[PDB]
Amino acid sequence: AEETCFDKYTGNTYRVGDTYERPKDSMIWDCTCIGAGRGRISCTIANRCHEGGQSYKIGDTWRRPHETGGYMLECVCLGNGKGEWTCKPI
Amino acid sequence: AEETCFDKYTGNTYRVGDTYERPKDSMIWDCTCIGAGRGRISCTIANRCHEGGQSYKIGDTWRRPHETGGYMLECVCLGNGKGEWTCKPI
Repeated sequence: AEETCFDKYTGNTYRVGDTYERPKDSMIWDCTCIGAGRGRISCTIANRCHEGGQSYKIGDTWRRPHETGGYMLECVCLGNGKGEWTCKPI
Repeated sequence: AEETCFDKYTGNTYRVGDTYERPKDSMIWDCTCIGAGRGRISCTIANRCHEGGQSYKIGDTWRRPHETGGYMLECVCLGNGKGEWTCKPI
């Protein structure tokens, strides 16, 4: 037995030092059972986009051909706690 | 008139280039109306704690006397999209 945290969103009990993914509201948070005597959990959310094997900061842009269309796209990383991006024709 | 975004959480319309705060689920997201031809909004959330005039990364710790109790506290920055921290006596 070790000190634990209980995550009401995954429904699981973790031991202090465990790290895990918490699906919440169509996001994935990256969490750690800290404990701190009180079952305290620390979670971070990604503020970056991952597209086509590249990583982008929020506000970064990139251009690429559409994969079946062949017309150029300009894309921007939005983030929104989901690694969301948007592309449009150029 | 300029191109706009509509934020369903604040209920406001923004013009492209506007930045604002979006209260959502007891958090504050920092948003920008990007537009990108389609009313696209980009939002970031803080993964840091601000306590006693200091800034802390998630997982940072600090010690301080309790402000009315005078006993030592050990604190840790949890984050959780809220700049949340926890303290206990030491």
